[PDB]
Amino acid sequence: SHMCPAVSCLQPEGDEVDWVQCDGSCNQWFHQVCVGVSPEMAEKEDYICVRCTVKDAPSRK
Ligand SMILES: [Zn+2]
Ligand SMILES: [Zn+2]
Repeated sequence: SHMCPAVSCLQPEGDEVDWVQCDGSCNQWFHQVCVGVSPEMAEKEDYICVRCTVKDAPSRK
């Protein structure tokens, strides 16, 4: 169950639903249901998880 590093890990039949790769700074694959990806962001394939946002290192912190 380490192939998807997510606390709120919604597990279907396994290879049932559609996934998404959070590139950002982790590149870990999550099911859309697992991390609740809105179909707009999922269409854009653009889902940056909390770790990637908080370890993005902005121009002001
Ligand atoms: Zn999961
Ligand atoms: Zn990420």
